[PDB]
Amino acid sequence: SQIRQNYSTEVEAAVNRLVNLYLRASYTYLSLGFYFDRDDVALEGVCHFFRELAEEKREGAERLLKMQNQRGGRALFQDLQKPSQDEWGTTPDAMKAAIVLEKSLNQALLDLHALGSAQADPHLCDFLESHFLDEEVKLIKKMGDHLTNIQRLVGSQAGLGEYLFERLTL
Amino acid sequence: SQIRQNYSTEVEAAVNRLVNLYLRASYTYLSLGFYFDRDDVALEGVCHFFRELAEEKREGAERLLKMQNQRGGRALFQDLQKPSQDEWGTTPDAMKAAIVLEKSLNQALLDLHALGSAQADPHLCDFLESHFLDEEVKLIKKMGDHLTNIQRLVGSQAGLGEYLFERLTL
Amino acid sequence: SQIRQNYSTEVEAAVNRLVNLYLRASYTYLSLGFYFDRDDVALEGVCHFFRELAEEKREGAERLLKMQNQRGGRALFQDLQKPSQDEWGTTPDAMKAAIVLEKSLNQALLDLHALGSAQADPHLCDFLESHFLDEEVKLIKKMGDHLTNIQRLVGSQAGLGEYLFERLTL
Amino acid sequence: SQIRQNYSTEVEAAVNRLVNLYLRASYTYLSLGFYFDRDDVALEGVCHFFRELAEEKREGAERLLKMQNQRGGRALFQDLQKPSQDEWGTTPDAMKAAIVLEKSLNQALLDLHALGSAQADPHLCDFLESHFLDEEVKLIKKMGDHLTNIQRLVGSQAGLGEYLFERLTL
Repeated sequence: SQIRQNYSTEVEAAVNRLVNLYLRASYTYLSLGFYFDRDDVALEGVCHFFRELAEEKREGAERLLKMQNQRGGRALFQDLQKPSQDEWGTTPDAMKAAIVLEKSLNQALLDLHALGSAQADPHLCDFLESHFLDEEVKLIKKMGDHLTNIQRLVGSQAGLGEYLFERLTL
Repeated sequence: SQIRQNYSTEVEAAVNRLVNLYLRASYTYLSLGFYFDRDDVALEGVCHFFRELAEEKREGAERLLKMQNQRGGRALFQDLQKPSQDEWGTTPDAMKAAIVLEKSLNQALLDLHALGSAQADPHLCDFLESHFLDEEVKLIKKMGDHLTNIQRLVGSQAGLGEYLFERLTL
Repeated sequence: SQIRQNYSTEVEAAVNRLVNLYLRASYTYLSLGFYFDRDDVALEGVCHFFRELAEEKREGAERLLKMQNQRGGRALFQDLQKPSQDEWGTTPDAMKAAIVLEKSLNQALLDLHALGSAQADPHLCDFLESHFLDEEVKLIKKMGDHLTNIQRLVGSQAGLGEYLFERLTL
Repeated sequence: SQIRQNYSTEVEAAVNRLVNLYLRASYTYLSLGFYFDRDDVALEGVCHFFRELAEEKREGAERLLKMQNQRGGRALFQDLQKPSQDEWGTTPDAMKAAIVLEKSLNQALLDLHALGSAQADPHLCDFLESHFLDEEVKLIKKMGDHLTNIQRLVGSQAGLGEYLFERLTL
């Protein structure tokens, strides 16, 4: 309360939820990464792609937690739900799941921004714009590009297509 | 449609128009630059000033086109109207025309921002602020400074004033 | 008129037309480049190839404009017609369109050279030979090579062929 | 006669005349340069400009003489006529005289090229194009630029205009 200024309880709570969403996405990417590292899947390029995203999402959560404290809010942690799947199929299946996941994070950021706008919290709005919004847009475009390329390949010859993509793109 | 999210058809269309405006300004500056390179005009400093702006405006158009694709919109190109004049008069005449042109681009950016705000598109709003708005303000101030200096000189002795400005300022 | 010497009004006008043709080719390549940058097309190698040609054609137009002024002629700008297509199909379709475009520029250069010869303007003839003719021949050969390679690939397996070409040649 | 091949006696003679024209232009520029070095004229920038041209024209004559021997022709030297004037007036007067002189050299080059074309001597034609034609065009444009600038200055205030041009342009 000593430093808190123009920071609504509604934004404070939403921020805590967003932290949980980012940590859950990070957990999800950790599962995806290790699945492609399995000897009966063995696509190193995909394993690395997803393991790098797990780190990025974790870093996003830490940035939000730092902001929470900077504004005088209080971080509250909740249980982290296990990933939705235990096995992730093939490369196209995995990339599709990732795009859906990212679109859900992006929507949560947009909703939080709308809330900040309604509450008249310009610091929050700038923070999201400067560290999250552009990052999400660029990432989603990249995934879209990948999906297109994977689909053009696995339409031709599945096994061969997955290998070429992992070797030449990732 | 695979990556498109929170990107209205109204903004998509406005973006395409803005691209056309930037390319037309670039074409205009190309004409201005080469006019001052004429043997019967011969003011190298002015030629370079305008040719550098032609490049800047072209780069602005390319940045908008990249953004269009990043958001999942589709670029549509239209004819580019020739510059409004074939001959540009003297330095003060040319600088006045340039300021008018820039103010028109600035207004188009402001209108697009207002549209993005009404549509609740925070990525668009940040993109304009971060890459266009400040750039325009700084450029317009510079042109204003130039105009003031050129006018103080050509009020004294026209031919002599134009030469001194080109030699000592540009 | 002070510096103008042995520079016919017929060549002066033809030069202005050629400038318009080069700027239109540049505009065309800009459209081609951004089309391959679309998330539902996504062939970075092709995007870069065409975007590099847009720059080359623009530079050709600027070289002609500089020459115009050096000879004492006057540059006159016209509207730039939008590219002939909004969507460019697949890699082979795009490369075919590009070859047709280049052959048309090459013919315009040849016609201008013939005009210069008829007018007895050796400076013009050398200028074209030294900066345009060899450049066009080398470029057209390269495109021919590409077409042959793309066709040998997409005859086998289309999607797979386009990906391999973009990854291994471009 | 041992090495001579496809080298007409008409071109051989014309080459000898051209050598005389270049040496005479060099002599003319030497006079112009030293005139501006006079204590009662004293414009160092102009002195240097003309003295540099005297060297360039001399080098042009030596290049022609080397070519003459390379083709198996025989150099024949004639008297060199003194410059047309002993005193050169002011900067604008001198620059005007120089432009007239250059246009006369350029015409002689064009006439020689026409002769080479009629004689079907492609080596001569390339030699002129590669070492003289573009050089003349660029130089004449520069002089045109200077004249324009000098005239805009001396229209304002003569003495002051000549000084500024010499200080800021040359």
